[PDB]
Amino acid sequence: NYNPEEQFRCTIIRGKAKNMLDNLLPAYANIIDDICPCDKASFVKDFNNRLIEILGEETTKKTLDNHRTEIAGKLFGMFYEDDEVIFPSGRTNKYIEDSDQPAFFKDICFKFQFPNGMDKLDKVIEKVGAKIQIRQFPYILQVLLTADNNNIQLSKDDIAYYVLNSLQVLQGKIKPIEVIEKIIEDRSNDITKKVRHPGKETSYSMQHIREQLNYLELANLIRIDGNLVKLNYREAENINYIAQFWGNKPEFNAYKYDFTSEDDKKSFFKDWQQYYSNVN
DNA sequence: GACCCGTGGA
DNA sequence: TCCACGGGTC
Repeated sequence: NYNPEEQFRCTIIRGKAKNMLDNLLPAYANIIDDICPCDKASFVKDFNNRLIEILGEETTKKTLDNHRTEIAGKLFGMFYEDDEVIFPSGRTNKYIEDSDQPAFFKDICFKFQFPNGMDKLDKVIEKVGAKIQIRQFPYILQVLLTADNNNIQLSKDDIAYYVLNSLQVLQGKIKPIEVIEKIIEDRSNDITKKVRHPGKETSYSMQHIREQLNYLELANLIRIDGNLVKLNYREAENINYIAQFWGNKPEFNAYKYDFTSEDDKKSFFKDWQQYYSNVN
C-alpha cells in the first residue's frame, strides 16, 4: 500500500546558527538568562543589542529580529511568554546548568513533530488539512535501525524522498519496514529517487531535510558520512529509547484547535511553545 | 500600517 | 555544496 509517489513538502525553520553554534548557543542562552524575566519591549531591545555584539556591527535589525524570533524563539525553544513577561525556557534553564549541547538537541529531536506551532498559520492550516501527524525523529531512527537490520545503508536522498517528503509517512500511516521494503524494491529495479520541484533550487527542496538530519547529528545519534546517514551506536541505548515512539501520535494535538477562532489560534501557538520549550 | 525562502558568499 | 542574510510574503 505504501506509495511514496505522494509527495509533500513539509518544512522546518531555516537555520542561522549551525556554522557558529558553539559560539551562538551560549550567546543565545546567556543573553536570555541575563535579561529575563522582563517585559517584551525590553526583551526585544536588549536581546538585539546583545546579539549584535556577536554577529557583528553591520548586521541588520531584520536579521537580529529573525534570530530572536525564528531560532532563539521557535526552532530552539529558548524562551516563552507568559503574562506579558518573557522567561527563559526549561530547555535553556537546563543548558545553563550543564552546557550539554547534545542533550539540548536530543530534547529538540524528542519533542519535534508535525504539525507544530513554529510554522506560519497558513502553513499550519496546510499541514493540518493534509492530516500530517508524525514524530519525525523517532520515525527516522526506527527507519535507520530497520535499514541496518536489513544490511542496507540509506542516503540523505532516501530519507528525503521516502520519509521526510512522503505524504503517507508524514501522515503516520506507514511502518518503517514498509519504507525499507520499498527502498530495496526500487534499488533492485535500478530506481534512485530524489526530491525534485520544478524550476526550484536545491535549497528549496532539501535544506530543511538536511537540517533536520543536522539536529539529529548534533544530538549525537547519527553521523552524516558523505551521502549516507548512519546511526551512532555509541548511543545505542538512546537510539532505541527514542525510536520506540515512531508510531506514536504527536504528543501535542494540533487537531483540537479551531483555526477560524482567534482565541484558538492564540492558544495554539502559546500551548505549542509551552509543550516544546518547557518541562511537562 | 515574523516565519518563508531566493539568493549568493563561504 | 552548505547554510544564513535579509527581502518576500497571531
